[PDB]
Amino acid sequence: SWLTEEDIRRWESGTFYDSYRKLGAHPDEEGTWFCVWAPHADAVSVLGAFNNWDPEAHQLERYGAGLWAGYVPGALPGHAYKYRIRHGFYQADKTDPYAFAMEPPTGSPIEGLASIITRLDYTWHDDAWMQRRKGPASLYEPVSIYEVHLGSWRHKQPGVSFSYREIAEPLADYVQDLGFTHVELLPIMEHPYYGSWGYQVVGYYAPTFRYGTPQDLMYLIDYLHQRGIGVILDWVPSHFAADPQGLVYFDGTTLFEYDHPDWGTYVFDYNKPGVRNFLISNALFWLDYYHVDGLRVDAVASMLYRRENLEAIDFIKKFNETVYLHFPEAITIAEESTAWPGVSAPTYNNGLGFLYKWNMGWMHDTLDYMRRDPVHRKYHHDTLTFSLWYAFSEHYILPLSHDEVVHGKGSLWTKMPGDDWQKAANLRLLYGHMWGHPGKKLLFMGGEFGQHHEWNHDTQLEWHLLDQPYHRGIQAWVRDLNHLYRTHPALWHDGPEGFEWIDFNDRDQSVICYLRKHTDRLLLFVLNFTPVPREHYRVGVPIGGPWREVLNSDAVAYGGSGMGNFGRVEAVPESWHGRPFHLELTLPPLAILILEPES
Amino acid sequence: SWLTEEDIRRWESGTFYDSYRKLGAHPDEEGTWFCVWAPHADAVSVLGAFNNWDPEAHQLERYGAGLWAGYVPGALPGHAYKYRIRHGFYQADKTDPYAFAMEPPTGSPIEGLASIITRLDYTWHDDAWMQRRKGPASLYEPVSIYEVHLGSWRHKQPGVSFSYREIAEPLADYVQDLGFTHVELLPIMEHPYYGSWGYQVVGYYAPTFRYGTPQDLMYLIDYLHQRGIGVILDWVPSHFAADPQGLVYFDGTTLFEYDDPRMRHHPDWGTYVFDYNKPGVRNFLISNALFWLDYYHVDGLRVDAVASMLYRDRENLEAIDFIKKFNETVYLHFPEAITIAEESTAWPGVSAPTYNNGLGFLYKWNMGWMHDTLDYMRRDPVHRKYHHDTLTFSLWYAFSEHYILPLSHDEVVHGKGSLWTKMPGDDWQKAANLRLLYGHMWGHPGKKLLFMGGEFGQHHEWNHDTQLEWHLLDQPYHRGIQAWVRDLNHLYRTHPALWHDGPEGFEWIDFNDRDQSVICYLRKHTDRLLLFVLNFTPVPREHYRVGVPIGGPWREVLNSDAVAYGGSGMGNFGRVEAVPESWHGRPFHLELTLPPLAILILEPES
Repeated sequence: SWLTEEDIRRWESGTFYDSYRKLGAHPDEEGTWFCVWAPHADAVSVLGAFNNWDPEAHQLERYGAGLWAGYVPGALPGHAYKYRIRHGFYQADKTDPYAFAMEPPTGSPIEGLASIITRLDYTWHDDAWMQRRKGPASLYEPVSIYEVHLGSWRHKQPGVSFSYREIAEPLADYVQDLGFTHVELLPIMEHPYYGSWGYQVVGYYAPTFRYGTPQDLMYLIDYLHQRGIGVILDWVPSHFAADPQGLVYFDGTTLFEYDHPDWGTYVFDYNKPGVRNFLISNALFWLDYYHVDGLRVDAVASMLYRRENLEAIDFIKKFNETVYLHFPEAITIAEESTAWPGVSAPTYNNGLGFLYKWNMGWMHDTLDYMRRDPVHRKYHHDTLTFSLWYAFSEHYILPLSHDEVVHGKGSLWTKMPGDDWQKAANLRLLYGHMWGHPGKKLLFMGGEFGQHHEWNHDTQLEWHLLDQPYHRGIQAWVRDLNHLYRTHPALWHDGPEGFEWIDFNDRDQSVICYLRKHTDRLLLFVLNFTPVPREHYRVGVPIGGPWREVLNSDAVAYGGSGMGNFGRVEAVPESWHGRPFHLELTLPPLAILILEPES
Repeated sequence: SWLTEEDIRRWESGTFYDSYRKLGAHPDEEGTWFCVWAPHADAVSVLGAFNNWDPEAHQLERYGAGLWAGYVPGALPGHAYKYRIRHGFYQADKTDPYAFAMEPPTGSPIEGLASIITRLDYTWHDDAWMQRRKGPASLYEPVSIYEVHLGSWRHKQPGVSFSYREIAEPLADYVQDLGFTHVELLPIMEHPYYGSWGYQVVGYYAPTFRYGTPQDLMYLIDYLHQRGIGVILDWVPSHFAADPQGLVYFDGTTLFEYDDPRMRHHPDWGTYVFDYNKPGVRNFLISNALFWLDYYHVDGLRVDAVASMLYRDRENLEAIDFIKKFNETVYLHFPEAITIAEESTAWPGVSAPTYNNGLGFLYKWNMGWMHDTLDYMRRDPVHRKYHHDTLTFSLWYAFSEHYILPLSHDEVVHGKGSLWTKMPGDDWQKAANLRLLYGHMWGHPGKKLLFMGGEFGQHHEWNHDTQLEWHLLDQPYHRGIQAWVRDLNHLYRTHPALWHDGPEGFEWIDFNDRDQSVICYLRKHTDRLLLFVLNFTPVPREHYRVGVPIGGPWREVLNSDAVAYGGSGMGNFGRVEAVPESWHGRPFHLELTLPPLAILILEPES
């Protein structure tokens, strides 16, 4: 009896969310237990070195709910194995969907990827971090996400990436100095084509071999946690990879497939309980076995539609419901490119049950506005100001992801208009406004230097640009912005109550003044979107008295001209912007001023 | 650095007797170390699934002494591997000489054999046995060897032998029931040809796959020890198998074989013989001896065809010195192991210590006794008169060496006929004679060896492709013989008069009743004495008087003619009182009745 009768009963229910405990390959010192789901199979057999790859040596026995199981003495960790499933006249060799590790036998993932028997034994030293993780409580705490593709981040030599362990100290070193709150990792699950960035997934339960063993990854997360950094894993429940030995036609017929235009026939059949187990158990698998703090679901709209797909909608709702039940302090983030309501809302209120939504609306408006020249920004003022009508519809994360710096879209730097100074000024201004705008922050690697080139995964980021002034200044600006974020709670509350307008109708001079509030604390943000310094510019404020200049984008330390109020600004009790007191300031070129009352 | 610089120097001296610690394949926690001896190779490469069999993927590095070593990440236990050795213009694939396990990808050993990485972790439960193994002192203890071919003993299904594990409990129960002290196993080292019985060896460090894994063999050896059985392994340092991927011309040259062409051809072994001149060959062999006693706890090693080593036709000093240092290192590192030799010449001091100019074996097969005894009883009782001197003169040679009286598989093959077949008359008399032969062999000085199947007197010559005729245990004549051997071994195990095979342990009572073909002798240790009276004729003898040293009541401890063994039931019946009359130059005498073709063993009464 390998499988409990409760397990088979739970499998038929679609309630087996620990299903990884029994499905796949589970090592024992004498031999490995094998468990695979193949309901439309006449037979299933394990092939490996442990039986001369002979199909009649070890035929699993069929249990309930199309669950096949068998024991193989001498099947050992690190050995490659394979399932042979027979559908009537035809038989085929398949990979394990629940494989915990895979490696290419030829040496090339594109030729062969092979399931390898693995033990996940690892002793964690991240005790302290997880007793204090937040997440749902992070709605009122600073969340600043550094989005990363591990292979592309840094190289030991050209074309050779860092191991999971080797990356740990450099990424943890870099992320801490930057002040970032989390790292979001582009999908780590095993994928054949490196150029996929990981979104075509074959081994949902296996971290990719390219960076090391599964424990190597657990150590990385363990390490980062000790350093106080969170780990978000991009996850792909929307579609699986088109690999013939993969999930496609597993038992000889449709199984994980429907019995989408983006990926037709690679869409998961959320109707089947067996599919639902596989997907949700895997979500928990990462939160359980790898202590992951958050999971990000991409192209959620592709699941919602085909007009709405209710199979998927109930699945998403149950996914979010299940995660927070087993891990009350996890975080789930969604990217949904339609105006689907209540993504970030709880299922009990007819929401999808996510904690966070990428504000892709904001990103489009923001980028479109700053692609424009300051001379012309006059005519597009509403694109800038109107982001706040939709800024509280969900619990949002402001997003500047890899998808924006690929396929000829241009690096964030490349997008900004004018000569190099204005390009650097524009990006420092952009981030300043993004850090001020309500919502958490996500920046994809290389945006912190404002690197010239589009993200090229086949190479390492242009760190050499960190030697030159303009790019080193932007890195300093992001670090300093991140310091302001964590220090001041006025930015922690992305609620409507947190934000108040100071002035939004200066279209001619292309300026924005706004307030970000929590209780006592106020933070005043004044933005000049034209390369013209503004003098005697008055900005209304609630409080009188001494005001300080907390940050100036135009500081020479950032590559700025250096026009500034430099603190020591005294409010004048003359009504401005419908406010009791006013500040008389100097607005630097293409810059953001951040000011708070002196205390 | 895989090899210590001490490691290189010891290999160069031919004094590296732990060489298995470093040569061969040694799994690591993330990969495998490989080390091969190929002095005249220009390049050596490891091939396996762990590198997609690419010869340039993992090219071993040359260390000193012609040893090559290298590490391969991802090479794991259970992987099959291969050495690609390049001899100048030519390249060839070879198996690992130090392979600790071999398996055929084909599934036929002859068609192919492959080196598979193995880890030898095994947890032993034989503490009590090995702390009490008496080894050299066994000369003063009862040693009864049951010689066994594992594949031939019993078949779990027709044409299918028992695994190492499966054989353990059935065999141990059998050997315990019959009272043998040790089992000698025909060579278990990996061999291509099953019909070779194991004497053509390819994998000296690997137990044959036919019955299971190395640990499978370890369970059996462990098991037998827990049951109180000793395990002697047959070992073949005389020659290696004539197998092309094996040790023949390993590095592209003569390597394990003699470099000299004239030396290379030897008449018994043809081209393949071990060059005992080479220190590397000396390492490989002596390390292998210790390897078996070390990792497999074997109690003894028996070397065959020692004459083929000693002579070339004459003396091979290479072989003689190798033989001597083989024995010296064995007893130095494992003082309680046992080494046995069979030599078809009358070479002196086989059983003698090297420091006395002996070869250093503990035991020698008394093949003189075997031929002599077999020659005599092969003949008809009417004629045994004329060959009485063949029987009695056997003891002129019984104390020349420490001897093991051996009847072997080699005797029951090749048209020589079963021991049963060898004996004269109809089945009753044949069974009687076989009881006599075992009767005298247990009486004759020396340890005892009987090959499997002889204990019931099976008809057909031993056929390796089949299992023994156990069905004859249903018929009475053969079930009686098996009972007789059991009783003989019980007498041997319990009576110390039979333990001391020196001339002091034997006294002649009378040998000149040549006419009636009767012999009486004494097996005595200290006060204890056992009287053996043997009638080699089917007529029983009445009122036959036998001299005795001590006078008093004597009891009959064993009667071959007892009905339980398949006999007449004729006997003294015990309560034999020595008659204070002189006979055979002795103070007292026993008046006995001698059953047909029978052996009597008698003890004074206490």
